[PDB]
Amino acid sequence: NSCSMPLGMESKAISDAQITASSYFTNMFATWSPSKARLHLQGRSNAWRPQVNNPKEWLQVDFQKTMKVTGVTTQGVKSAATSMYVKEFLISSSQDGHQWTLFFQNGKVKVFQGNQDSFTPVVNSLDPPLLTRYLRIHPQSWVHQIALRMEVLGCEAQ
Repeated sequence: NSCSMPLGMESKAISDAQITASSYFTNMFATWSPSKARLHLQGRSNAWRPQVNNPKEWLQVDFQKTMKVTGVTTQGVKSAATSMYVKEFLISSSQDGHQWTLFFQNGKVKVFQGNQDSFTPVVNSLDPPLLTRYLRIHPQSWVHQIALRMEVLGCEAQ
């Protein structure tokens, strides 16, 4: 129970450089960049959104070391009056950036059940816990548009 602390998305101990994505939506007034994918961030473009909405987009955190990951927390966003949130997602991970592993639950790729609105954070436990350096989230279903603010829960790999 001693390995459930936020690893730094909300606090910015995970720096902007550490968060990347397949793509992200940007125009003259908005940058829905990967580094906006931070739990409870407020503002005009306060979430990651991919450039196009499709099930092959992804958001990635690089912890810059191997960490013990025991949960992921996700949250949608509101763009003015429009609610946008991910309902279902997959996770993949890597210790070196070369070899990736899809997150399985007892022999089957786990489909995580995510958000049901644009504001409530949903915590998804990872059992078994992940010892990883890169963590990728793969949205599979969503309401209106893909949008993510997140936190990673865990501890150092000691």
